[PDB]
Amino acid sequence: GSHMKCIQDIEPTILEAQRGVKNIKKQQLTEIRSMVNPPSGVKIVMEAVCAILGYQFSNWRDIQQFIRKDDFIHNIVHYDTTLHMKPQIRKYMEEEFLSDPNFTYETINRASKACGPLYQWVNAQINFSKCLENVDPLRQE
Repeated sequence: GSHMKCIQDIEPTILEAQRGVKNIKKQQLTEIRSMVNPPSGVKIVMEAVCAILGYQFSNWRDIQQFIRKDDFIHNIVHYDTTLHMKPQIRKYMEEEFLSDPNFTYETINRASKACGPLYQWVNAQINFSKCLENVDPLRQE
């Protein structure tokens, strides 16, 4: 435990990420889904999001049809911290998907005002898992 912070008061980036996510208007998502060629940041964020939601997708067009829904952000804010999915996918994401320097608060933000809160959201879940893993049985100090 590097920090004395946990899911309790964990960096507000979690709640702040969900608040912004829902604060995204359909127009903000419409332009993103209309973007024929997304800049390094929009696509990457979309891919990571799908993995967290337990969904598999790696096609700009495939994802576009997802964000098109006006409730694409609602499901992102209703995400249940607890689930039977495979949360161990976080490491799989790190590999190179997260290595890319385009996966930052700067590049992502500049990618889309609606995508800015996304990068934070995906980065928020990863932060939570930190405490969840610590409290999780097995491998305890």
